[PDB]
Amino acid sequence: VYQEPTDPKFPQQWYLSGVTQRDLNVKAAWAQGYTGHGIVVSILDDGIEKNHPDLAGNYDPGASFDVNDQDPDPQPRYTQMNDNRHGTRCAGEVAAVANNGVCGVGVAYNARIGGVRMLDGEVTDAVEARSLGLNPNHIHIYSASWGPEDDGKTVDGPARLAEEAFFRGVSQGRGGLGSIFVWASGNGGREHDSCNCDGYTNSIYTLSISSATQFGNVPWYSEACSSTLATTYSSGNQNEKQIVTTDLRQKCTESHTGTSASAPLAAGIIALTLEANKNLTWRDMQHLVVQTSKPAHLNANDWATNGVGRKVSHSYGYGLLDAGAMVALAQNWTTVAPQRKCIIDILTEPKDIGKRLEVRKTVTACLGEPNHITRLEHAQARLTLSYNRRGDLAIHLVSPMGTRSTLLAARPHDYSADGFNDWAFMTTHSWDEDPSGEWVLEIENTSEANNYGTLTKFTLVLYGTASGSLVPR
Ligand SMILES: C[NH+]1CCN(c2ncc(Oc3cc(C[N@@H+]4CC[C@H](OCC(=O)O)C4)cc(-c4cc(Cl)cc(Cl)c4)n3)cn2)CC1
Ligand SMILES: [Ca+2]
Ligand SMILES: [Ca+2]
Ligand SMILES: [Ca+2]
Ligand SMILES: [Cl-]
Ligand code: NA
Ligand code: NA
Repeated sequence: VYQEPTDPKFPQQWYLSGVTQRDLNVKAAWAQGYTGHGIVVSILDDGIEKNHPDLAGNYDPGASFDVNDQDPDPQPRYTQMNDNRHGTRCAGEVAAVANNGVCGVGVAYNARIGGVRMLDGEVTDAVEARSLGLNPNHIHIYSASWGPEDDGKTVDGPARLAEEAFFRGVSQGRGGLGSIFVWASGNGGREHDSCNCDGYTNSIYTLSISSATQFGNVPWYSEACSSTLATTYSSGNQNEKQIVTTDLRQKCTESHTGTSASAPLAAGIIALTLEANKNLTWRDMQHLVVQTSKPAHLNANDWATNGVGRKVSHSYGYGLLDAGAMVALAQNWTTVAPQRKCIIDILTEPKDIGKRLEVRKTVTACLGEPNHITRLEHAQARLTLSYNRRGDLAIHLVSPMGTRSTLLAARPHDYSADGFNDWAFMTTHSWDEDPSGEWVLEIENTSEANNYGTLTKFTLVLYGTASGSLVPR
C-alpha cells in the first residue's frame, strides 16, 4: 500500500532510498506510517527561507526566531553572494514537503520545521542561550550544524548561559522529557581536528553525528572522536553523490556537503522516532541510537568491539543511523531509569607527563550508594593539565572491560601552551558496560620534541543506571 514520494529530485536522494542497501532505511519507517506528523524541529543557523515552495507547507513560526536582529522572522539576509543559504538547505533535509512536484523530500516530510537566525552576526553566549532555549515546550528537536572554529587548534565549549540552556532544556524542556539537541561533529578533517575539543558536540546533552561518503568512506572533512554516537551519509569525492535539498531563492541544490549536512538528516530520523513514541526522554533517544546503528559497509581502520559486543569507531560512533530500526524499537521502549552520576577523583598528587604517563585506578562506581552505576551511559575524564605544546598530546582511556577510547588525538596545528582547564573529554564507546574495576588513562607526547607538563586533576565522571541490561551482542 505505501507509495514512495513522486518529487522530481527524490530519485537523486540516494541516502533516503536505494536498491543497493547503502541508505538510511527511511522508506521502512515511512511504510510503517511514520513521516514526522506532530513533531517540531528547529534549525539553529543563518535563517530559514520560510516562503520556499518546498518548506512553506511545513513551516512553523512557533519553531522560529531571529536572535541576531531580535524579532520573530528568521528570513535570511539576501546578498549577491548567497551567503545565508545554509539554514534553508538544512531545513529541507529535515522537512521538505513531499508529493508536491518540487525538489525532493525531507526525512520527516510531515514534520513542522522552523529556523533560528543566530549565525548572521556575532555569536555570543547570550545569543546561543536564547537559541538553545527557544520555545522549549513547543520545539521537540534542535539541529545545529556548526560550533567553534574547525581550525584544529581551538578548545572551546558552551560558556555559562549556553550550558545553562542545555541543562534547562534536557531537564524541563518537552514537558520534562528533555529537548533533543542534534549536533554535527565538525568539518575540521583537513586541519586534523579532534572533535572532543568542541564542547558542543563533546557534551552528553547533544546527540552527535558524523558523516560517511556514498562509497562508505570517512570523508576528507570528518573529525574522529569518542563523543560521536552515530553517522549519516553526506558528501565525499567528485565521483560520489551529495545531499539534495531546498536552497536559497526558492531553488533546489544537488550539492549540499559536510558533516553540517549530516546532522539535519539525523534530526529528521529522530523526528520519525519521536512520532513512534512521544514519551521518549532525551536519554532514551541516545539509547535507541546506540542499539540500532549499523556499522556494516562503513570503512575505518579503528572498528573495535566494546565490552557489550557492539562495534564502535571514532569516525562513525555505533555506525549509520537506521530509521526503520529506530522506529520499530521505539514503539515498545521502556523509559530508562533516572540518570545517576558517580564522581571519582582519581589523583592523590600532581603527575609529570614527560614522554608518557599512565594513571591506573580501580573504582567501585559508587557501590552501596544511590548513584551506584552498573550500566554506563557517557563517561568523562575531566582533565586539568599544563603542557608546552598542546597538539603533541594524545590521550586514551581504557575501561575495565578493555574498551580503548581515544579522548584526544595529536593535533599538528595546535601550538597552544594553555593546556586543558578541567576539560570534560567524553566517550560513548563504553555505553552499557559495567564501570567497576580498573580504568587506565594514558597521556603521551606523540612528537620527538622534549615537551613538558603536569597533570594536576583527573576526575572520572560516570553517568548511568543500575538495572535493565540486555545480554551482550
Ligand atoms: C558559512 N557559515 C558557517 C557557520 N557559521 C558559523 N558562524 C559562527 C560560528 O561560531 C560559533 C562559535 C561557537 C562557540 N561560542 C562562541 C561564543 C562562546 O564563547 C563566549 C564566552 O566565552 O563567553 C563560545 C558556537 C557556535 C554555535 C553554533 C550553532 Cl549552529 C549553535 C550554537 Cl548554540 C552555537 N558557533 C560557527 N559557525 C556562519 C558562517
Ligand atoms: Ca528578522
Ligand atoms: Ca518536495
Ligand atoms: Ca572541530
Ligand atoms: Cl551533571
Ligand atoms: Na554530544
Ligand atoms: Na566491568
